[PDB]
Amino acid sequence: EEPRIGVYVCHCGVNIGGTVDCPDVTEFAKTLKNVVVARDYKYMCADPGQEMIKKDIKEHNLNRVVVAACSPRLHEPTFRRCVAEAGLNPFLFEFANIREHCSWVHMHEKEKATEKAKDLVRMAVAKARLLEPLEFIKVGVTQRALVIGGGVAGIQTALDLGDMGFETILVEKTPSVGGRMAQLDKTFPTNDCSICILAPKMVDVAKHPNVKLYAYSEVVDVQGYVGNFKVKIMKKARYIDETKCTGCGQCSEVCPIDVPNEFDMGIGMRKAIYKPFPQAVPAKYTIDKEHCIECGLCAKVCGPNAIDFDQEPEIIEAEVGTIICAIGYDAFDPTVREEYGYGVYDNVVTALELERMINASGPTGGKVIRLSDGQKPKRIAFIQCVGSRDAKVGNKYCSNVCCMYAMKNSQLIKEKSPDTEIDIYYMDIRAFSKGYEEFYERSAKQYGIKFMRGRPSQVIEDPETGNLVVRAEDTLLGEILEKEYDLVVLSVGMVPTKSADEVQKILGISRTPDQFFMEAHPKLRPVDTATDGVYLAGACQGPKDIPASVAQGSAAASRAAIPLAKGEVEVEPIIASVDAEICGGCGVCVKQCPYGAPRLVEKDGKVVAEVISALCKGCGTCPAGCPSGALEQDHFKTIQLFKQIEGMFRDT
Amino acid sequence: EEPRIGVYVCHCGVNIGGTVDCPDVTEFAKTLKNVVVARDYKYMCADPGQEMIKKDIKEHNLNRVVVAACSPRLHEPTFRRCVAEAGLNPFLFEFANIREHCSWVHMHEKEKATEKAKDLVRMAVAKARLLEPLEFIKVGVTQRALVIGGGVAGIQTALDLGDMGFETILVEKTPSVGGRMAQLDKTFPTNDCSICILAPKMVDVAKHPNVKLYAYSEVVDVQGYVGNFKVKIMKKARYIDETKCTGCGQCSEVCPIDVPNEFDMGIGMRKAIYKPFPQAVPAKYTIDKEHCIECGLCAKVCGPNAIDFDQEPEIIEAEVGTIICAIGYDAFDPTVREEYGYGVYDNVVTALELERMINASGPTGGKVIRLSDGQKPKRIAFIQCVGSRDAKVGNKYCSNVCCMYAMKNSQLIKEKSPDTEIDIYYMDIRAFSKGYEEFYERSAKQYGIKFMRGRPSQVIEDPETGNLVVRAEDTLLGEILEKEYDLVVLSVGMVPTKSADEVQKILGISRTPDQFFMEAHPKLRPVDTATDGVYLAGACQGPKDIPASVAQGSAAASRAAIPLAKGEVEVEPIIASVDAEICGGCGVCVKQCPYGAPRLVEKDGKVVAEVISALCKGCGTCPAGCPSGALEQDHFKTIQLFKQIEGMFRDT
Ligand SMILES: Cc1cc2nc3c(=O)[nH]c(=O)nc-3n(C[C@H](O)[C@H](O)[C@H](O)COP(=O)(O)OP(=O)(O)OC[C@H]3O[C@@H](n4cnc5c(N)ncnc54)[C@H](O)[C@@H]3O)c2cc1C
Ligand SMILES: Cc1cc2nc3c(=O)[nH]c(=O)nc-3n(C[C@H](O)[C@H](O)[C@H](O)COP(=O)(O)OP(=O)(O)OC[C@H]3O[C@@H](n4cnc5c(N)ncnc54)[C@H](O)[C@@H]3O)c2cc1C
Ligand code: SF4
Ligand code: SF4
Ligand code: SF4
Ligand code: SF4
Ligand code: SF4
Ligand code: SF4
Ligand code: SF4
Ligand code: SF4
Ligand code: SF4
Ligand code: SF4
Ligand code: SF4
Ligand code: SF4
Ligand SMILES: [Fe+3]
Repeated sequence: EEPRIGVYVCHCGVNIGGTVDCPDVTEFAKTLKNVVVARDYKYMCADPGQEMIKKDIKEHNLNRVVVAACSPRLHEPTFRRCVAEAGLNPFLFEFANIREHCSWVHMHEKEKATEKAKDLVRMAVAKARLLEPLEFIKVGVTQRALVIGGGVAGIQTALDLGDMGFETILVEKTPSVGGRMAQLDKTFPTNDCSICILAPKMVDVAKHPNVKLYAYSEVVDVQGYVGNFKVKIMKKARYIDETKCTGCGQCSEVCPIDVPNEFDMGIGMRKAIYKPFPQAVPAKYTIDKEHCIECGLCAKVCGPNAIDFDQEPEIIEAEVGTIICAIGYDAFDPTVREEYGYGVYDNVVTALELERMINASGPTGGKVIRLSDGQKPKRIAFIQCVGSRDAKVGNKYCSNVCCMYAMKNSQLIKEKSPDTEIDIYYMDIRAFSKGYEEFYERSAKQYGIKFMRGRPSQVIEDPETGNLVVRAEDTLLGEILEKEYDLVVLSVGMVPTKSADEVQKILGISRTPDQFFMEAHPKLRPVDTATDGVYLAGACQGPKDIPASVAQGSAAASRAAIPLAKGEVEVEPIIASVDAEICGGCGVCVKQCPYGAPRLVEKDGKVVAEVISALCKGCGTCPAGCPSGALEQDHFKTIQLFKQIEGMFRDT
Repeated sequence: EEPRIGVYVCHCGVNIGGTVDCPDVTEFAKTLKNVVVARDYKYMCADPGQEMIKKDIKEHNLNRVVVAACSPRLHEPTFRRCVAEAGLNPFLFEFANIREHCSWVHMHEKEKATEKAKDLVRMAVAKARLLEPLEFIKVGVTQRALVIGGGVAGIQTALDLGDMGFETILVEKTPSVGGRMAQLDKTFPTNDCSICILAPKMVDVAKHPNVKLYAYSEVVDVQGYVGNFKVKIMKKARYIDETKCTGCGQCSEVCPIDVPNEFDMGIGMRKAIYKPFPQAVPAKYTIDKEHCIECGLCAKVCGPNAIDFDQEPEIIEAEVGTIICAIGYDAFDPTVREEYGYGVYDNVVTALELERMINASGPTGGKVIRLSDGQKPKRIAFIQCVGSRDAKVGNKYCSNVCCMYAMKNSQLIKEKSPDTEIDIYYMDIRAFSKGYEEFYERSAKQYGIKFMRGRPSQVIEDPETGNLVVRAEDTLLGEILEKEYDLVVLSVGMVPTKSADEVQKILGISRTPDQFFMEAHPKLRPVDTATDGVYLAGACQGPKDIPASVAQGSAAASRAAIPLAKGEVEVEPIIASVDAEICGGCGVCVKQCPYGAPRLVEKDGKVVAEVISALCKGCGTCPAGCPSGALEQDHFKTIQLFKQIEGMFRDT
């Protein structure tokens, strides 16, 4: 049968129509071979727009549909479901991107944008003619979830999925769950003890009947697709018998190697054999082989003889249906902003280091003290937006929680020592959520915390006393201030965690300009990724506070529970297949596939290649490399792409 | 059985110990009758502290445990689980608050604070002796959910629950779903049309096999408890047969009565027979009997003969297990800030009215025009924080979205008319989330939008031209500005919706100081309420944007899916019960219960009262009002409270 194409040009209100002359593109589409219906509408994805396509498919007997509008990455599934409801196979639908790829980037070149939209429509129509009906492949869903990261976001996802009755696996990189929330003393805007409220959730997730906790473990490999993921978890060796470990801590006293305690942000010193924090879950000790000298002094003191250097990491193979990435964030390193002197001046600290100094279980015993002489500071300055809203460090985003934690920690210091003078150097006070503006009012009115509108130019240390001078313009007075302080606290921003690169490659997910993980859509899908079966939750998706991370943890559980609850999902049949009559078994395709899908086999007395359909992810590398043309990727066949290329210059 | 009490005095590091002499309180606890074990520890909620109680329950055969520490509102579940793990019934545990109620508020009166701690311990020990072992009530869960409000948040909850396989009911007050998002033209920070994200979701929810949509309907009654709610939905009469209606709108072109369109904020004119907006769902019409003259002109053009003036509202009785409140918000009415002249000056508009003016399907055809002469403004001023961060109007909170929508609408006006001059009068620019700070940078750098740091004192109209003058101090220059504008846009804040009072009474939920709905906990249960089985999602819980409302919608689906998935939930046994041997059926208790749990019945030939256990919420009002003493609330019995009162002055 000959193609009967329906072309739809969206205006997207004025997003497309305001730059591209949609009525003119619609008239041009009609001049193309096989195009029998062409219409322009304000919103093609809206009810009237979708009903218009369906009605035309039936009335004009269309076997191809072209929608010139937004990106397929946003509404391709939406229009595929729309055409399928009218009886048209979803793979006979073609998208032409004239918004993100045209109207939004050629706003001052309307005529050339209109001509580009015509060519993009002709290219879409050209490929559409040779598109073929493909059967959406129905695949089963393994009734099991995987959560990567055991912070407040990850713990919430696992608890929600576990409570729903779904088997869940929670992998935590460090020896304990809890994340950065465990490092905080209190939490704004209620000033609740962070661990005193998080600990119950850590306890709950550790003994949940539907949650398998793998602490001090890392996901080293993920293979497959939605509902059929095959994951490899490396249970790292603590070199201490897990079951015989009491958690008393007497073998550390003899260890001669001092390692900076990561949990205390480098202020504290721990041994090669240790426990992250006193309320850690699971409560067990670990040996760090990156700094261990293997002298065996700890083993002599240890009664249980739990210490075993011959311990080997275990690779656990698990099958899951959905994966939730909740690996969190890291604090920005302010060494780069040299004018502030971090790493040079002893009394210049970050806010996360202050959290630890303020924390009762911290290295200073909950006492805020100068690192140069151990004395309590009488005057403190907070410097906002350090590593945020700054093009010089490549971080042009708002870290979201720094205004609030600076005001919170200032209240905690005033509670401990009311005589302390505290000044906050800011640009904008961002107290945007429930009880936040009130917290800001309270900080000034009740605690006497002072606010200076002006981003400091530099910090100068007095080498004789260790005191610091903050140079900044009080923009509200139009005068330069040069106030002296005993301690300067840099309100550092949030950056993706160090392991984010490793996790990105394993899950096959993208990043946003801020370097955090990319959600499928900022409003249509805040916790989904463009990779089916992979979701996000917490700070790893972008800078945010606890309730936002907790809500995202719950949102991810719901979204990841949909495929599990359904028990069946549909996958794109854009896979490679070999034409046995043309393949002479050259073997070029075999090594090109990273999944090992194409394999040489015997057929009709001779050798030929054959693709294991289930192992093909549909990249199109082996068909591109096939020298005989026997290998072809459905939906991206060479002939289809060839006509698309012709479509840019002429009607084919 | 004789009470064997274990008393534990927490130091909370120095939070309690630094004011209260804990060792002295422990010595005093030992002098009380039945106290077998008394110990003081740094952190009672920590692993060593919890294990110390468990070990003592076993080794000293305790049948009562008293913990003198912080608030039960913080660690009551924690210590309940701790004692239950040692075999002790959780209702034989008593909490004494010596931190929030003593050490933290009597810091300068240590001696009196220690004597207060001793009395609080004696009061706890006194009640503890008469505490009894109790068991939780297990109840079934109806496999069905109810969502109130069909905005982006409510639609997301219903779609997620439906996709999970749970039957869901979505009740929408107005004739169409979509909410305030439907009124917006574009949406920050992507500047997508609001329709781009919302319409497909509206279409999906309207034809979902697991979602029953009741548009133009309201919940009039809710009875029961978690997993056993009995709801009454009033399907308001549209006076049109929905199944016969096509939604063509031939009727609207004939109707002679003009009613102000509520959807366009009074700026638009609709007919008696109307459709809220062109992309409305369901695509059906509605007759407003408040303004219909019943001429029957619309019925003559209606082909399928759907119009029926004899339509009566239907009361639908439905049984649900969980309820999600997503009723949204209303825009603040700026008439009260009289210095700005809203409702007095024709060219002073709200931001929500501007959304309708800018919208292509709006009353002005997407043209921003002055309401005094219909001309397009060349100079526009945006006034931030109108009805927010203001004690004079009783709204001391940040409305969260006004900074971003002002910058977004300014970008949109610049796109339609680049010659337009736009100034934004602000205090703090709150662009706190992903891509928000970048959107703010873009507004100034790309669109040339100007920012004036200064909250305007007043707006003065020129009665002769209709132009407005904005009086404000440019705080960054220390000079007073008196710039003239063609249009002044008030960036109005968010307030709870008008129906919020009705919904609050029906669901039995609380409100936070901002008047929005109260979540169970700000940090860990952001979408739950203290009322089991009732959840929140969207702007009705607090001012927030679409990404946050969508994530909350998904978070609520997950949380509301837990009881449904479990199929069984537990209810607290701290309920009222009647002692049949003492009750002579006086009937005083019956009308005191707002849930109607206590009921009169015939037993052994005589009248006696009986409480329906599942219906009791545990307030203790009817036992307090019982004149015979037959009615008692377990855990708060009169004898228990009597001993507690004695405990303040003496032992026992
Ligand atoms: C100084 C400061 C003060 C703050 N104060 C407050 C406050 O008062 N109130 C508030 O609400 N918020 C505050 N915040 C924000 C708060 O820290 C975050 O909201 C919160 O930690 C988010 O939790 P998360 O689970 O998403 O990530 P995280 O807390 O960082 O946890 C991530 C977890 O994943 C693990 N992980 C990382 N990589 C891997 C991997 N490859 N495999 C397995 N596991 C991995 C980590 O070890 C960690 O346990 C503050 C932030 C800072 C920096
Ligand atoms: C001028 C303006 C511009 C904005 N611009 C943006 C933007 O660009 N980007 C962005 O992200 N956010 C923006 N916002 C915020 C955005 O409007 C909200 O985030 C969003 O509408 C919240 O969705 P919701 O469902 O929670 O509330 P709503 O949109 O208000 O939905 C509530 C729904 O419940 C229904 N309802 C009410 N009462 C009852 C009842 N008793 N029974 C049944 N149903 C009921 C209502 O009719 C309504 O349909 C803007 C807000 C304003 C005022
Ligand atoms: S390794 Fe031995 S000494 Fe160290 S905590 Fe474990 S049991 Fe105690
Ligand atoms: S063997 Fe390793 S952990 Fe043990 S004492 Fe020596 S360096 Fe420390
Ligand atoms: S939240 Fe406050 S301190 Fe943090 S980057 Fe944004 S404006 Fe700066
Ligand atoms: S590359 Fe082409 S010809 Fe060679 S073995 Fe593979 S399918 Fe056959
Ligand atoms: S197209 Fe070829 S190389 Fe790519 S995943 Fe499929 S079989 Fe492997
Ligand atoms: S039990 Fe309460 S008072 Fe004692 S350490 Fe814990 S939080 Fe602080
Ligand atoms: S989202 Fe796509 S189809 Fe919908 S109105 Fe915007 S451009 Fe058109
Ligand atoms: S009531 Fe009749 S005329 Fe009006 S839209 Fe419905 S079908 Fe058309
Ligand atoms: S009968 Fe009512 S709805 Fe119909 S045209 Fe007359 S006023 Fe309008
Ligand atoms: S978001 Fe902006 S305009 Fe709105 S109340 Fe907060 S600071 Fe004021
Ligand atoms: S008030 Fe007391 S005595 Fe009277 S009916 Fe109720 S339980 Fe019986
Ligand atoms: S104690 Fe309160 S809720 Fe319970 S039966 Fe009596 S009045 Fe009703
Ligand atoms: Fe505690």
